[PDB]
Amino acid sequence: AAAAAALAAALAQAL
Repeated sequence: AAAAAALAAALAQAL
């Protein structure tokens, strides 16, 4: 879960 969420947000920001 922790990692999944980290990535979800990382990508949202990167956009």
